[PDB]
Amino acid sequence: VLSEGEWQLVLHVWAKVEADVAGHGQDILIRLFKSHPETLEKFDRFKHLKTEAEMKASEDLKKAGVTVLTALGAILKKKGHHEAELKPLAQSHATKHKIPIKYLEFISEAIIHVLHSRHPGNFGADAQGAMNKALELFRKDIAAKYKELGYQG
Ligand code: HEM
Repeated sequence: VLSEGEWQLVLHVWAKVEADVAGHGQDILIRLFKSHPETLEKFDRFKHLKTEAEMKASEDLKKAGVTVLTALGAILKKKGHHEAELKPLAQSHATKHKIPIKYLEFISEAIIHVLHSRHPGNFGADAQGAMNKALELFRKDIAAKYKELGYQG
């Protein structure tokens, strides 16, 4: 369980993501795909992209990033009270997309990596720790819902 002070560190760096969610989503998805190329395979619409330049130029990739980060932002703003938001997400990701927990770990790593690069002003050590706690809570609660849904994840 996060403290309120921990949540405020998370929310202060999220406010900067929100200056330009599309740009942040491009950087985060591209880092994911570069670090763990197998994750790209899950995205049928743009799994054929070969290079970072292609990825940067992809409107479909850009929209996915916006979708992902906006949904994450809504979860973070709940400050752990995210049961409603996680239901549909867990169901789709378990049953339609088939996203394992290890791939959620990989995107969490990409989010931290990009925030650390972009936002040294709001992503020092305490803030990074708070964001890791928030992302760990997200993954723990999604993993519990995957189990309810029948998915080993
Ligand atoms: C912070 C973690 C994540 C969040 C908040 C997030 C959220 C979303 C949302 C809101 C959608 C659209 C609605 C839906 O289908 O449920 C979506 C679709 C999708 N997600 Fe995620 N997701 C996350 C991580 C991932 C990861 C790591 C992958 C793959 C490695 C992934 C693969 C996809 C795919 C393939 C789609 C469908 C794209 C399409 O048809 O346009 N998700 N996700």
